[PDB]
Amino acid sequence: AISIKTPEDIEKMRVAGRLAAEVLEMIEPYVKPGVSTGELDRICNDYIVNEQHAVSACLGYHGYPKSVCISINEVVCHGIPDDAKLLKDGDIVNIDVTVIKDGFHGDTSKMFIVGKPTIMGERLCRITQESLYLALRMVKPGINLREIGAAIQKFVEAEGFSVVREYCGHGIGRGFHEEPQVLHYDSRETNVVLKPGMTFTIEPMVNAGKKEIRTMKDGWTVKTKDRSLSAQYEHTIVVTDNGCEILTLRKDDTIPAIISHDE
Ligand SMILES: N=C1N=NC(N)=C1/N=N/c1cccc(C(F)(F)F)c1
Ligand SMILES: [Co+2]
Ligand SMILES: [Co+2]
Ligand code: NA
Repeated sequence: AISIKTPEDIEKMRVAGRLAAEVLEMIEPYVKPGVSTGELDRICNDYIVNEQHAVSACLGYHGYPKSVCISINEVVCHGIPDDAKLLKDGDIVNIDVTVIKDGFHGDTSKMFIVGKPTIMGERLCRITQESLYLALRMVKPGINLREIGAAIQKFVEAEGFSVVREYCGHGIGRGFHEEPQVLHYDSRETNVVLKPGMTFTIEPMVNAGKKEIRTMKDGWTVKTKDRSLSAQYEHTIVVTDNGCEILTLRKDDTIPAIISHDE
């Protein structure tokens, strides 16, 4: 039975979502050729703890050792910040930030392209963000999550890309992952009719090549099986009476925070 957040809960999620977005805005000037992912993670954790007075939800989660996930190129998700891993020209990099503030979580991620983009990296990132945005435009009471997942998948596949099956968006609130699962592809098992006050993420992982993935022996890092590039963007939202409100919007987003479907 899916959680419905109160107005007071939603305001706390606005606060936490803003913090998560602000980590991404803060880190941008540091994402440059030559920086290590270990350094980026320290900058993020110091900011979260010392400036935001918040906590990373990733740190210690199932034993995860770092504060943000940083995934480069063929890494799909859960990449571990490493002092030895240096960013370089052409890399596509996801930074995924989840913070807890006043008991509530905010969860967001974006791609950064380092130095001169490669055209395929830029296209993959663009299509991935566009797939998130088309899903966000669909969210309103009465729509089924199945329709949203199906639409993401059709859009991505038409570009010759694929959707990763093993990971999904999620309800979010006092818990990091709550009901429902938010699949980014069509499934007969999905039957969730949205209601005002539901809060969840949408966070498609899109591969340039085939959909299959592999987890590395570190038990964390996930890569494309074919070593094709993979990209992801994520926002946390609340369903409103006539659409949704994005809780993790950044200045560089190009979709409005409040989406209304009323006349
Ligand atoms: N950073 C995230 N944003 N949305 C998620 N589902 C995220 N997953 N995060 C993690 C972070 C560390 C470990 C794991 C785990 F699932 F592998 F345990 C998941
Ligand atoms: Co996330
Ligand atoms: Co998430
Ligand atoms: Na990637």
